Amino acid sequence: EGRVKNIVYLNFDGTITGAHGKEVISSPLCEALSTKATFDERMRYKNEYDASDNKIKITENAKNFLQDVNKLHPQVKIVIISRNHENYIKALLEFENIDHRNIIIYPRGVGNTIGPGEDKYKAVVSHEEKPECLPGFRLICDDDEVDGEEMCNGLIHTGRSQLVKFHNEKPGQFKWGEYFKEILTNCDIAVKEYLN
Ligand SMILES: [Mg+2]
Repeated sequence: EGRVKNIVYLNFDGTITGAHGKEVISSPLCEALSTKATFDERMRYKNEYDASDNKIKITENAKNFLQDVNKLHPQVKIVIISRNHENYIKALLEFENIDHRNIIIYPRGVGNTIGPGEDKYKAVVSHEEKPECLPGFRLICDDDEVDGEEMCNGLIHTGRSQLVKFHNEKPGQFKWGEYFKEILTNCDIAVKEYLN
């Protein structure tokens, strides 16, 4: 039930933030936030986040991109695929006042249970196989070229790669403004609703 024709698949660490996941996944702040399952528990960490090295934060341009693309919902959907913890991802979005109500997060699992973001290829294949997903525009951003190809390979495996834009850049080097132009240039109904 529903139609999703245009999907933006985003890695989190090093893509939306300025730090590759290897240098954050085991950090005290990421471990502390991992178990914080409510807004109230997460928000207590905002001060420590704000005092953190700027590399770990959501970058200014990624924040603006997420906020802009959120306004294109439901014509465009955002899917975050990450080996990091769901509650760390939600916390950072909340710290930056980014609404995540409609963003789908495929994160690491809890404990010994494996989560969907631990296998990016399978995460994309599973998402494309949902009955509401239809062919159309695909944007994929990852700072790990291998990971990025894993998500690309998932689109290929499902026959959903006819109109893909794939961006692999070093953290802090993503051209989110250009990617927003790419969405609007390739999603007719998106740009029709955007013009009010
Ligand atoms: Mg990454």
